[PDB]
Amino acid sequence: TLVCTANRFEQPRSTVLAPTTVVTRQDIDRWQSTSVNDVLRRLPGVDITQNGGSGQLSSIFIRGTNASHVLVLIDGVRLNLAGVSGSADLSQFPIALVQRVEYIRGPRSAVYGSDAIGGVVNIITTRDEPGTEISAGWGSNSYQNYDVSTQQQLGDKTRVTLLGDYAHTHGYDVVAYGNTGTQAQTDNDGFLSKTLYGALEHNFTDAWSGFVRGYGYDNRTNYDAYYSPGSPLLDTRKLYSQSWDAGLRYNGELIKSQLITSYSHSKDYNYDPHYGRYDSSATLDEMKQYTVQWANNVIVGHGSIGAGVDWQKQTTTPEDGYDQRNTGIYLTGLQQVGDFTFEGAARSDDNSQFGRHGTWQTSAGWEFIEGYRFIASYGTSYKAPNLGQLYGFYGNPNLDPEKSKQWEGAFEGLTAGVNWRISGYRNDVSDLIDYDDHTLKYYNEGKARIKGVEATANFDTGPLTHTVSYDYVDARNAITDTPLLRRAKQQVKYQLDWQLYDFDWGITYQYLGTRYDKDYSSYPYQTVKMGGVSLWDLAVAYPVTSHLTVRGKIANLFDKDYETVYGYQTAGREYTLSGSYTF
Ligand code: CNC
Ligand SMILES: CCCCCCCCOCCOCCOCCOCCO
Ligand SMILES: CCCCCCCCOCCOCCOCCOCCO
Ligand SMILES: CCCCCCCCOCCOCCOCCOCCO
Ligand SMILES: CCCCCCCCOCCOCCOCCOCCO
Ligand SMILES: CCCCCCCCOCCOCCOCCOCCO
Ligand SMILES: CCCCCCCCOCCOCCOCCOCCO
Ligand SMILES: *SCC1=CC(C)(C)N(O)C1(C)C
Ligand SMILES: [Ca+2]
Ligand SMILES: [Ca+2]
Ligand SMILES: [Ca+2]
Repeated sequence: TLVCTANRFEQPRSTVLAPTTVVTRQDIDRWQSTSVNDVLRRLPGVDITQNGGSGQLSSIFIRGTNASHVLVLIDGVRLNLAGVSGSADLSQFPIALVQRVEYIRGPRSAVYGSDAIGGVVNIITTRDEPGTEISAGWGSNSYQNYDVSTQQQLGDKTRVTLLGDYAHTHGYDVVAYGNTGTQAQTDNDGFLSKTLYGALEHNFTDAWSGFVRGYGYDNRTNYDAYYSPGSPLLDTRKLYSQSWDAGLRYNGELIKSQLITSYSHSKDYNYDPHYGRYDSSATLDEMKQYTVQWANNVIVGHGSIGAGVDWQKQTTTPEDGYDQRNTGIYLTGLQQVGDFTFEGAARSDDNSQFGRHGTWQTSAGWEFIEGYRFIASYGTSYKAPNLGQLYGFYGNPNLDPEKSKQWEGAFEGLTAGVNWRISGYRNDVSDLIDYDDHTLKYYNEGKARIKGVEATANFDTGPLTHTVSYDYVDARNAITDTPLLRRAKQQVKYQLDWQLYDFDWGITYQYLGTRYDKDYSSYPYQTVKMGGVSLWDLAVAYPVTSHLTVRGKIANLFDKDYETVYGYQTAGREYTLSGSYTF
């Protein structure tokens, strides 16, 4: 199966030495995932925490690295984060738009620049699947979904794609114990999300193609906050975002090329709805992001070489700060010689605040017996300082990037019908941007050491398909040697799939290991141990006719009460019932 996230161009997965996962739309439909979080949580090396349930902030820790230490791409282009903190909030990205996820673990700054430390998550929005679908669902806590979608030819050489989605839930009380001020707020904390999307693809020739693509979503999230009597309670968020992409591609026999241009704008309010949103006490974060990427790649020898140039501008609304520019130039290559595979990338970034930083990576693999291979890898990567850190209340505008070195060694194989891989990796992160008590100022100074193991396998027993991973992550502050907070030390993930009669069943197990968080209810904030838990889901689909599929899910089958952030209640048992008429 193909990926194009490792070097921006289509290559076979067996050719990508770094561990790699691909989720298709078929997978997402079977899982009946109603968020990206639920898709992602299921994959190797991914640890998701949430401050609530649907629509509330979630963070991703890939292989023990900080939330901001993952690169999240939407069709190849950095996800627009308005915030001034460094981390994506995937709660907000509508699942309705996800047609494929390519997820590559290990460093990749040497291709994409900043953030690609633990790995890269590329969420792709383009499906090739003609016809038109209507779909819907209902479920627990007044969850309700509606969706219409069409892909149709507009004559020779042109495709229009349109989609509209409404999702809605009333949720449950997230509680937010310790974060709630003088009182608690017992309300249900719900989520409303509406998406619209349209694209056009065109073939000028068999080799040349162009595209124009735009989409937007308008999201409201209730949450719970610090209450102080007679004082505004900011406990509602309205996030608006839009993205527009145009591009041109050449797909020659040997030569491949792409020029992609992009514009994102997000507006992100937070407010007390009693006299609010447009009122002093309401907060507003806003960013516009422009991107221009040109890449080339040519087949040579037994493998390939490519190069690109990458440009990005981020402007934010109201010194000092407000406008940032980055330019990167990189090289990639790949070669197969006998039973050996060699792979590499190197990049030089030039950023308007820190200037120049270079990164590089290299992998070798050896197929020492047919179907069995050893792989060694090394790579450096980096994260740019955020606007809060640079220009905030505690700002230091002369910050340098956070730096990572990673090493990784893997055995993969095919044995008795079972495809399996096991990897050990070490990731030394340094120059971490820390607040410094004695100087009231951020500074590059912290260190972290992550030591991890990833084990995967998939096989079939009869009509049953098994897909299983185990993650070990020892993430620590390397100076003090204490565990980093909010990261599960071990996870076990298991999906069991089968078809009997025309019923398509899916069972999902996950163990979430021991994790540590701060209790915010009493100052000085104590670190506490969260115990760890098993969770099950059960999913059914049935093709009622050739046009109509109907589906049911029970998420968290045993009604298991747990938290991934101390004090924030998770879902409990939920039912979902949905349908799709295709035609
Ligand atoms: C400390 C903190 C927290 N924050 Co702030 C607060 N007040 N926050 C901050 C600070 C983070 C910077 C820092 N690291 O010191 C600070 C002051 C910048 C901040 C800012 C904001 N925060 C905000 C809010 C509303 C919230 N924050 C919490 C996440 C609320 C947290 C409540 C809680 N979780 O207990 C919180 C108390 C602790 C997070 C933590 O300890 N992480 C530990 C770390 C190891 O885990 P982590 O997953 O990597 O956490 C990261 C994120 O929390 C990110 N971040 C923090 N807040 C947000 C909010 C958003 C929307 C996003 C995308 C990211 C963040 O920074 C953290 C570390 O880098 C929140 C859940 C508190 C609550 N229960 O009301 C709430 C989000 C509610 C929701 N589900 O939408 C702001 C919107 C405040 C405002 N109205 O302007 C604002 C938005 C930031 C953005 N980037 O968009
Ligand atoms: C053939 C020139 C293009 C190489 C691009 C990647 C450079 C990254 O540095 C790799 C250093 O690795 C040691 C040399 O042997 C393995 C590298 O693999 C080269 C990719 O074909
Ligand atoms: C395209 C290939 C890129 C390969 C880069 C690998 C080598 C990079 O050099 C080492 C990294 O650090 C740079 C400085 O090295 C010497 C430092 O010693 C003196 C410091 O006081
Ligand atoms: C065709 C594009 C070439 C891009 C190659 C980028 C090389 C990336 O750097 C690798 C090593 O980075 C660390 C050392 O760099 C510091 C700069 O040194 C120059 C001053 O002595
Ligand atoms: C890193 C894990 C160590 C891998 C050890 C495997 C080394 C030998 O590989 C397997 C050799 O194949 C034997 C399996 O049986 C052959 C089946 O042939 C049936 C058709 O006649
Ligand atoms: C080459 C296969 C890699 C998988 C090794 C798993 C078995 C581990 O046994 C050795 C003991 O490991 C010590 C601590 O484990 C975490 C270390 O991870 C590697 C980073 O240095
Ligand atoms: C897995 C270790 C032994 C050799 C590889 C077997 C292939 C792995 O596939 C199964 C992976 O799923 C479960 C593995 O659990 C054991 C991993 O423990 C190693 C911890 O250091
Ligand atoms: S996989 C790389 C990729 C994603 C998407 C944005 C759909 N693209 O146009 C490319 C092929 C660059
Ligand atoms: Ca309603
Ligand atoms: Ca509430
Ligand atoms: Ca609330």
